[PDB]
Amino acid sequence: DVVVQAPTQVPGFLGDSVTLPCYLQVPNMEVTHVSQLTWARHGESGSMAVFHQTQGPSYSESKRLEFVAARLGAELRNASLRMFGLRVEDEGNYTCLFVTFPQGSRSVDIWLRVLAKPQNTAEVQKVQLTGEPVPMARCVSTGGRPPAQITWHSDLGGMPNTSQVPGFLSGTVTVTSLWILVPSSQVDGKNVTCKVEHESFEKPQLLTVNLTVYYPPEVSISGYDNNWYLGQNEATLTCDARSNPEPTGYNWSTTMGPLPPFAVAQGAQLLIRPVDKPINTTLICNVTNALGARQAELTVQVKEGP
Ligand SMILES: *[C@@H]1O[C@H](CO[C@@H]2O[C@@H](C)[C@@H](O)[C@@H](O)[C@@H]2O)[C@@H](O[C@@H]2O[C@H](CO)[C@@H](O[C@@H]3O[C@H](CO)[C@@H](O)[C@H](O[C@H]4O[C@H](CO)[C@@H](O)[C@H](O)[C@@H]4O)[C@@H]3O)[C@H](O)[C@H]2NC(C)=O)[C@H](O)[C@H]1NC(C)=O
Ligand SMILES: *[C@@H]1O[C@H](CO[C@@H]2O[C@@H](C)[C@@H](O)[C@@H](O)[C@@H]2O)[C@@H](O[C@@H]2O[C@H](CO)[C@@H](O[C@@H]3O[C@H](CO)[C@@H](O)[C@H](O)[C@@H]3O)[C@H](O)[C@H]2NC(C)=O)[C@H](O)[C@H]1NC(C)=O
Ligand SMILES: *[C@@H]1O[C@H](CO)[C@@H](O[C@@H]2O[C@H](CO)[C@@H](O[C@@H]3O[C@H](CO)[C@@H](O)[C@H](O)[C@@H]3O)[C@H](O)[C@H]2NC(C)=O)[C@H](O)[C@H]1NC(C)=O
Ligand SMILES: *[C@@H]1O[C@H](CO)[C@@H](O[C@@H]2O[C@H](CO)[C@@H](O[C@@H]3O[C@H](CO)[C@@H](O)[C@H](O)[C@@H]3O)[C@H](O)[C@H]2NC(C)=O)[C@H](O)[C@H]1NC(C)=O
Ligand SMILES: *[C@@H]1O[C@H](CO)[C@@H](O[C@@H]2O[C@H](CO)[C@@H](O)[C@H](O)[C@H]2NC(C)=O)[C@H](O)[C@H]1NC(C)=O
Ligand SMILES: *[C@@H]1O[C@H](CO)[C@@H](O[C@@H]2O[C@H](CO)[C@@H](O)[C@H](O)[C@H]2NC(C)=O)[C@H](O)[C@H]1NC(C)=O
Ligand SMILES: *[C@@H]1O[C@H](CO)[C@@H](O)[C@H](O)[C@H]1NC(C)=O
Repeated sequence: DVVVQAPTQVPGFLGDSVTLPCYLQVPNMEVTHVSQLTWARHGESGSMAVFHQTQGPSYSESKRLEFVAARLGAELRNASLRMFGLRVEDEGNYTCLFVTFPQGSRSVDIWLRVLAKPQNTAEVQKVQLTGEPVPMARCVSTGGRPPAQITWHSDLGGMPNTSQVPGFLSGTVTVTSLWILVPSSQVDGKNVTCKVEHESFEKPQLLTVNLTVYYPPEVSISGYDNNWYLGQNEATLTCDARSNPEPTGYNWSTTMGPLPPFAVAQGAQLLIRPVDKPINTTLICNVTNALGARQAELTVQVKEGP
């Protein structure tokens, strides 16, 4: 049997042109004569484009529709129809029928999904250390049709607030989602990914932001295993501090005021010389960064033992 052959859905680009494919499978066993072929919009009191074996083409508005393959004189099989300058009002279900003989007339329906491919951004909104959940990263898919779907993925999930204004071309929408979280030191420099999903992309398109949080120094001192003894070799402690932006000043002092002679400060580190006689000092690393100045404590002992 003679059967008509066409996609169930066709995208579909605003302001572009598409080809609607429509083709007649005709098992080489049996013969048929196809007289004409008619594209019609859905229930429009009649046809939108019609081609004929001998009489040729005829269009509703000639300037915007064109039969791609159908050629005069030839045996008609390929109803494929190209229409230019898609607008929103061009979306709809279109029928394509062939007028054969002696089979009759076989037709199929094509959904013409017209859509617009948005493109998208993400920035990081730099945040201070407010108590409140604030926008820390923004994502924005401008000019979507249908609107894009914006989801966030990351190791530290927050609270996404999404919204959308009409887009540029009629029928488009630009979605602006922002990723709201209660800011905190340990998220600075961490990764948050915006996923913009849309039925026009090759694949969900992934946009990734480098979070930024400014904060005062968080300070601690490493370098001490409790077994420091008299006459050991120069052991040196680091004043680890993680701040944003990077710390500007390091200052070494003791709980007693001035550093003991044996402990010579070297920038962000304290060199601990050999000791002649046992000492205690609790040490203070006062770290100044662009935002404030914090400090950390450490009691350290040197004995004889073994
Ligand atoms: C192009 O053609 C498709 C194909 O389906 C068919 O052609 C249509 C024009 C129409 O004549 C259909 O009846 C016909 O089978 C169209 O897409 C279909 O549209 C129908 C009706 O609008 C949709 O029906 C809905 O189906 C949903 C699940 O698939 C269901 O959840 C919906 O339920 C809700 O609405 C119904 C009333 O419709 C209501 O009773 C319920 O209580 C509930 O609210 C609804 O039944 C189908 O989804 C679509 N079918 C397919 C296969 O996708 C399409 O609309 C048309 N193109 C354009 C641009 O309009
Ligand atoms: C370095 O400092 C230690 C003591 O370290 C301790 O912790 C500090 C943060 C301070 O709070 C110190 O006061 C505290 O002791 C010096 O050795 C310590 O000396 C004191 C006596 O002056 C010892 O007191 C004893 O307390 C224990 C119970 O906790 C009793 O059993 C004893 O009878 C005695 O009363 C203290 O134990 C002792 N610490 C140790 C580990 O033995 C140390 O002298 C000083 N460095 C030097 C050599 O000058
Ligand atoms: C029925 O006819 C239509 C129109 O002639 C056919 O559609 C298009 O035909 C062209 C040329 O054969 C295909 O393109 C060729 O492919 C590359 C890309 O793949 C393209 O860049 C060049 O134009 C190249 O010559 C094109 O893929 C095809 N378009 C579609 C939507 O299929 C159609 O193939 C015919 N249908 C059947 C069932 O025979
Ligand atoms: C997010 O972006 C920030 C930058 O805007 C990244 O910070 C950078 O982190 C790297 C190490 O992860 C630092 O690089 C190291 O720099 C030293 C020199 O100081 C060099 O010797 C090493 O070879 C290495 O390159 C880099 O300094 C730092 N950038 C700045 C401007 O301070 C951060 O890593 C990113 N985080 C994520 C999760 O993507
Ligand atoms: C998502 O965020 C928007 C924008 O910040 C919120 O819209 C606010 O809604 C509150 C409560 O209804 C109003 O008092 C404000 O005036 C709105 N702010 C702005 C800037 O328009 C909205 O509350 C959030 N939506 C959801 C579902 O959580
Ligand atoms: C954080 O995100 C950055 C991008 O901002 C990721 O960097 C990409 O890393 C891969 C290899 O892992 C490279 O192939 C790409 O070229 C990088 N992108 C850019 C723009 O340079 C990074 O992998 C992420 N890291 C974490 C821990 O999330
Ligand atoms: C830490 O250093 C800064 C920079 O000079 C100083 O002004 C501040 O008062 C210091 N704070 C303490 C507790 O030492």
